[PDB]
Amino acid sequence: KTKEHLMLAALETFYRKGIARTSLNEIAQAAGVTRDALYWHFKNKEDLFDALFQRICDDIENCIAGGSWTVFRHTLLHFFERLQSNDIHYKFHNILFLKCEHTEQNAAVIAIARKHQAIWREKITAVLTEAVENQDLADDLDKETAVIFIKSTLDGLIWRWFSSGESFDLGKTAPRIIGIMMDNLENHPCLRRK
Amino acid sequence: ALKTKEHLMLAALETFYRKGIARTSLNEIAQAAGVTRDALYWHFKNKEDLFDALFQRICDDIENCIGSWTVFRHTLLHFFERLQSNDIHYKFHNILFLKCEHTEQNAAVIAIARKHQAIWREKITAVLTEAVENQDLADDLDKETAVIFIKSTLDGLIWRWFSSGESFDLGKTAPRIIGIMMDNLENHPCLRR
Repeated sequence: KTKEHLMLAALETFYRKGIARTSLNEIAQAAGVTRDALYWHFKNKEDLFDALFQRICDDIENCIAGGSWTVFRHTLLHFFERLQSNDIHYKFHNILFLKCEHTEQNAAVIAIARKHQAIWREKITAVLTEAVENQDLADDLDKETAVIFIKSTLDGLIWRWFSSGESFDLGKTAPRIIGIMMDNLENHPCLRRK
Repeated sequence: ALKTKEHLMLAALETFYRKGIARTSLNEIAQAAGVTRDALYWHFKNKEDLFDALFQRICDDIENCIGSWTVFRHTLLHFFERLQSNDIHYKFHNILFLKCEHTEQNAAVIAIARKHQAIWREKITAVLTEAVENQDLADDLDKETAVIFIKSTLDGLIWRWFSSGESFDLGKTAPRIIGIMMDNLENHPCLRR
């Protein structure tokens, strides 16, 4: 896993300079290896970022591994918890929201982040579908809008926290926001596929 | 005078949109404006000045579009409507959320964005203040958490819309995100003290 030393060098350089302004060179340097050594494991700055994204998901699943709806709750609380206690999770999301501009110069990286978004949307859809089946959520729940509503809510909190310089207690705020979101998903008529 | 400042301002908005704020240079803006470096400097010394003025143009449009709780609802609906129909608003917020990295190289511009967040917090705290007094909201209301709630809700919808490459119908989506948000403010227990 000389890959991890490399992934961390990138994660560390992305955090400091932002993705667009970091080159494989500096990443190789920061990692103390050669360009060819790096290239052998990662052919791009985009693959490194891709690897980080994947590492982040792996962690989330390894942790998730009564009622799937109730476990979704903990998974969400557990996410904001480590978003603040885990360094790799803190830096990665900070980079994603605050240091990854949507310029043509970054299109490749943005395409990568785009497939991962798709991955989470699919995963949220599965949670919703299962919650319905187990009757934790109403049968006429508008799943399409629910997913958008869920991502919107969580992304909003993350953006708000990082963008304000962490000017508010995430440990106390997230639970509240999560409880309101899940209550809305269970009871609010606006989220019904009426 | 005001028309020339407006030409330079929109020229900056255009190049910020095209390649982000960090990469945009005063020369590039000047070239895009067709003016000279000195002429641009005459109205705006730096990028943070163009950006700050861009912020004001936006804050002026929301305000010069004017129960306090009902107006507030209308202000939010209007806001998302023009994020779709108004070119200045579409790009400014797109730049704010997707092309304004928080690096040491943009510290000055972020500083500006931060003073504007502070006022928005202010505007909203006052809206919440009349609401409780006019009984549109409970005395029980946790104003501090409420403001964060309001900002994170709106910011998520915006980021979500821009990030997804506008993959969903903002006109259909925003009225409901706002509707749910307002119901929460009024009735949810987790927003109380």
